[PDB]
Amino acid sequence: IDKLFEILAREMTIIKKEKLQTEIPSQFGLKNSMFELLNVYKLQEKMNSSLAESQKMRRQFYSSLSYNTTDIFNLAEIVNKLYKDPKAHDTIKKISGGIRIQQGFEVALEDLAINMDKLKANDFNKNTLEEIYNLIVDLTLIKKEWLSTIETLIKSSNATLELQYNTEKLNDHIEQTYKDTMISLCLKSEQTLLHLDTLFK
Repeated sequence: IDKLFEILAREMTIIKKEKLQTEIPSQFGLKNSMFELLNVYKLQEKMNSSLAESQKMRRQFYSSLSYNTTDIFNLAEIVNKLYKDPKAHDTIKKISGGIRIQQGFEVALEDLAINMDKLKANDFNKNTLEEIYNLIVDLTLIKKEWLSTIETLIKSSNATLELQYNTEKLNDHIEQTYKDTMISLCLKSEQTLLHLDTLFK
């Protein structure tokens, strides 16, 4: 149960730091790429608008990559190459479940702190407190894996002049090597929440 507190203090501060960061107006290369492709709803604008709910939704993508601006630049570079080719627009969709992932992590954590008082009770089931911590970690872990994957991608997508140049193949590369991984990671994230969300109630 202290691990849980260590966790909350640890990630919830890391996010304070992340929120203070200002976006650069350019939205990191991604204004007219990822954030024009995608349409945030409720009740609908593009993800690049002034509209509040989207500016939050841009942060969450940045925070997915722990706001390492270099990575976000280096991913834009790639996304920008993929956005010329409709054939590879679905790859661009998979790359932005980093957002969905993150939202759930903020939400799980928002509730953790809330419900933290209830599972403090010496009375609360120890064989379920365990279930919860396990999920909690798994969330925090997926997060890691994701950033990990994004970087790894960035390395192999610029490993050869041909993979910097030919979009047809760049995308193949990514579909081949990472799309599944980004799919499943996006799923694991839902479903851990949903399970967790149950557990809180």
